[PDB]
Amino acid sequence: SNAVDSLLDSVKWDNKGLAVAIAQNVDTGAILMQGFANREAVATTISSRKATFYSRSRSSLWTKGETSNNFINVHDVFLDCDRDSIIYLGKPDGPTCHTGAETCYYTPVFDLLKEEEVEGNKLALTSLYALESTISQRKAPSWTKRLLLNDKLLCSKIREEANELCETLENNEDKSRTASEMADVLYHAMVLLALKDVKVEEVLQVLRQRFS
Amino acid sequence: SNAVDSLLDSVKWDNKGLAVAIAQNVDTGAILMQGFANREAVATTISSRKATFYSRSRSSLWTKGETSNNFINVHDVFLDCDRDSIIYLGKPDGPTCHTGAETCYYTPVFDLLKEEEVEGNKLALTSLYALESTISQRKAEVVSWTKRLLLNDKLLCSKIREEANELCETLENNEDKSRTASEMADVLYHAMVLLALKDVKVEEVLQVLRQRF
Ligand SMILES: [Zn+2]
Ligand SMILES: [Zn+2]
Ligand SMILES: [Zn+2]
Ligand SMILES: [Zn+2]
Ligand SMILES: [Zn+2]
Ligand SMILES: [Zn+2]
Ligand SMILES: [Zn+2]
Ligand SMILES: [Zn+2]
Ligand SMILES: [Zn+2]
Repeated sequence: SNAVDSLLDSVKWDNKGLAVAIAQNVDTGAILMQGFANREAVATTISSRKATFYSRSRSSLWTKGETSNNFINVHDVFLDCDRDSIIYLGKPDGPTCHTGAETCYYTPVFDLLKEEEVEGNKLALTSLYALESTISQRKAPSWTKRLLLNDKLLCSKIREEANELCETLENNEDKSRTASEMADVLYHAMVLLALKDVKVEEVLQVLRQRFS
Repeated sequence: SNAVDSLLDSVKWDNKGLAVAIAQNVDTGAILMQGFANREAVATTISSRKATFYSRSRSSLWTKGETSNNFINVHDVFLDCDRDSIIYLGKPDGPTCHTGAETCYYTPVFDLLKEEEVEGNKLALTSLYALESTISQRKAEVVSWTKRLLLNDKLLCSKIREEANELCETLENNEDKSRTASEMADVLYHAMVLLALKDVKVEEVLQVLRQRF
């Protein structure tokens, strides 16, 4: 036949002809959105390289961004082990959620359950991006704030911690010391990034582009 | 009624009483696995802090790791905008897939369209972890610019110190942010070569940072 049809024949579609499709940020890992896909949606994602879904309510194919202009440009596609779940790994043109939120996932359940009569949405973030968010909040006196207001102290720390990290290899120190000094390097380097208005995602795009 | 019951009433369950549940590594962002959850599965994930699902084929609740011991320890739970999709954000005790793979997502589709008769599974990786994997592959092979650094500690440490100073210069000398991003990428790359020599994973570094807050 052809290769795409042969692969699509191997997907474990449900009894409506659908699989779960998850869009994920190729540079950061943030989950952008989750929908469903039929044969045509997956084939169209592959051929067009734009994340394409099937709407159960509209009984219709749709492409993220067809109205909003915020397309997800797809770098790769992965099936899970039993072939009923698909990741579209790609780079968003702009906020993925129709609400304007950066991703569709900003409703924290654990926060809802704490004893406090007040609600607040917040994007789901993994550890590296949570640190970036905390530093950005401090920028807008904690020790992070102290480092944001004393350039010379910060740069002295960045050079000092880089040297300490090197010394874990030069003096054959335990790998736990290496991980701890790398954490120190990363933290102070990210305070500098905040001062320069650079996002971690932008740094990771640079690394991707160099190894392209 | 209590807070969990009130929350579960606000989930947009499908006509089998299910929502999609996605387990995601809290430290790295890797998607570990995706299944379905009913009311009881979400309530049990919240109360036990272990990722819990409903099996459509077995019509039964199950907790990831109940046999394999590779539990996913849940740090937070998120709903999507229209409340029919759930992220279990958590830390796995070990590989999530029953096959032994670290995650359930190792079947790349674009490979099957190449020209050689060959197949090769590989974990889905985002940019930072893809670079980590490339360096590890260079370390494993025998007789390349990355390979040069893996085989010369003194050149490598020289570069790390040099690059850290370059990054500082972008602030001290008020350079454009494009320069700062480029120098941070230099710092990251060379540091990650040292991590490879020390057998340290990026995930272990990010765990350290999370634990400090
Ligand atoms: Zn399986
Ligand atoms: Zn599956
Ligand atoms: Zn949304
Ligand atoms: Zn020292
Ligand atoms: Zn240190
Ligand atoms: Zn919505
Ligand atoms: Zn949804
Ligand atoms: Zn699996
Ligand atoms: Zn440089």
